[PDB]
Amino acid sequence: IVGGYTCGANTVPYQVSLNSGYHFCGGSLINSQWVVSAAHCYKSGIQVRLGEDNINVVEGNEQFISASKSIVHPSYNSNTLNNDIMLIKLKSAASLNSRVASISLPTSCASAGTQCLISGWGNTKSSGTSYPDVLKCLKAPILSDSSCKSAYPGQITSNMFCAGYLEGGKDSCQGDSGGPVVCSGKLQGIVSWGSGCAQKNKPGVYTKVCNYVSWIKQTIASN
Ligand SMILES: O[C@@H]1[C@@H](O)[C@@H](O)OC[C@H]1O
Ligand SMILES: [Ca+2]
Repeated sequence: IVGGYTCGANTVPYQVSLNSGYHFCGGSLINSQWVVSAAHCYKSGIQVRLGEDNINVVEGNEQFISASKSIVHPSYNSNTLNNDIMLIKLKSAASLNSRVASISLPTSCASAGTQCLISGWGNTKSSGTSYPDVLKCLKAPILSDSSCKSAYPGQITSNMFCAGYLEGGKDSCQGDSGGPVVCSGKLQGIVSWGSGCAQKNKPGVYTKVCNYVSWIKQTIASN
């Protein structure tokens, strides 16, 4: 997270860290045994880490559960990052309390101008490299379909929405991939891609989760 703040320990109780010996992506717990992430965050040997604040320190609220099954969306195009969504199932359910909680899926798509919360353990420098150990947060408005397509001509699909700041300085970044974009208590976006981080006229592009609620429900209902 570039240009954000320190969320606070377990102040985002649905955020997840995907560990393969090291934090490489984030996630969002949508129920006690399913995590939503980004398809480009796929790999074998994913251990899901819940209750995390400091990902290099065991503080005493973590839950380490290995994944049992990964499901990358049937239509995920790596080359355009269209349908950049995957489901991860936990080998055992999570113990749901105040610091490990699921996030509600959306019933309708969120609107441009709506203010969302973007969190992750990703890079904090737009021109540099520094990774945080504690969770970082950002509050960002969803940008209008027109300004999104103007910043990325020929790339933005109906399965993507831009959110952030066109003046540059505040964005999500490498390492926050697969993390939540929560608007009005719902999961509306997934950290997907973008040109650099926090650059002028190059905002963050996020997977439009409202377009995938039916897939998530019928996939969860059969696996
Ligand atoms: O984002 C672009 C994608 O849409 C495609 O064109 O492949 C190259 C990328 O720069
Ligand atoms: Ca920890």
